[PDB]
Amino acid sequence: KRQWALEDFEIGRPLGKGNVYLAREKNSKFILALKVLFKAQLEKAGVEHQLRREVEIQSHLRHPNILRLYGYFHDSTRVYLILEYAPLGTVYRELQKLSKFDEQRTATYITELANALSYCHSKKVIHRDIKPENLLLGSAGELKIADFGWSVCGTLDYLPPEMIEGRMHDEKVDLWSLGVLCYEFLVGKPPFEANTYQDTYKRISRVEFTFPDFVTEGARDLISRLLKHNPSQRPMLREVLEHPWITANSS
Ligand SMILES: N#Cc1cccc(Cn2cc(NC(=O)c3n[nH]c4cc(-c5cn[nH]c5)ccc34)cn2)c1
Repeated sequence: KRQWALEDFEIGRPLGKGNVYLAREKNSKFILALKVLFKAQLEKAGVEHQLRREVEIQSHLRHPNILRLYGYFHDSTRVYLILEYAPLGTVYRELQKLSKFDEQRTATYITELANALSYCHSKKVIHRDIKPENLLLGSAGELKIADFGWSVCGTLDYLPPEMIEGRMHDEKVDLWSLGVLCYEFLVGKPPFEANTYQDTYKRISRVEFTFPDFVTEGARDLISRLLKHNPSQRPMLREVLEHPWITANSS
């Protein structure tokens, strides 16, 4: 499995913050991403078990639309995660430049994500934290799931009424997330977005959303199908991949 230390990698530009830095393995010249987690931070938050879960889950996941976790290592105060480098950055950054995506680009990201989520659910692994900042873009502009920190409570967006209400939940949480993600992709903002945490809770709880005029009948239908209060009423990933709007606009 290879034994690693800090003295094996040349650190560079910070790629993101939660931090993750650009790194080069000195011997192989291998470009990767180093997520640097402080032990004292994980101690004062009691999330050490949650990190182990993420490490165990992502290291055994193998799919072209899932970012690879090559390995881990720790020192006296820090914990390091050797992650795959996504050359084209986050989906969040992309959406900020473009404002919103077209039906073609949206349906392709949805397909790529639904496929990756189906691979995850077949292994009984539920993502729970699907959002643009946790999604990356590979060398070919393919969508890739990066963060797996909540795999098996800041912004409520993307979380279904089950999780926010503390009730038990299925793989269906990721289907709701898919619906939130499809809307955000086409509109430019998530469907339950509010100024306060308290208002976002109400928007989610009572499923309040309205489509702007430009959102098409086909896109409206899939989003409506995915944003159901009852998780049993949510369509399966196979139903989404074979949805008319998806197949008509997907690559
Ligand atoms: N300035 C600038 C700029 C503008 C455009 C493109 C790029 C290239 N770019 C590549 C990345 N890649 C990553 O950020 C990245 N690559 N691999 C990652 C893994 C995680 C990660 C954190 N937890 N789990 C995974 C998080 C982030 C990453 C970001 N920008 C940089």
